[PDB]
Amino acid sequence: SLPDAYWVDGDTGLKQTTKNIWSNVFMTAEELAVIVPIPDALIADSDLPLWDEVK
Amino acid sequence: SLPDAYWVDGDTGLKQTTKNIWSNVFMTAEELAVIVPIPDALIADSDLPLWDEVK
Repeated sequence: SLPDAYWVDGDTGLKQTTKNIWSNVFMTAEELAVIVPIPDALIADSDLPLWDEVK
Repeated sequence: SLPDAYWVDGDTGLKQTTKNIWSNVFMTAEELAVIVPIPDALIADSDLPLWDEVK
């Protein structure tokens, strides 16, 4: 919020009051993940280096 | 106001007379003001310099 101001009615006009306000804002971390399983025989027999190719 | 001039009817016609006017304009000062009240407890408790924030 923001404060006000007001016009005074003459040399002895009664002055007025105001207030300011604040609030909170947030951020939340979340997780994503996956698994890729491979037979150890297929890792050895392949000429393509499958771990470096899936990364 | 502005003065006149007049065409004169021949070599020996009577010349006429004219005059100016002036007046006044005014500007008046007026007041705007406000009050911000805060408890002594909040000025001590809070870590924000709370009078310097509202100015």
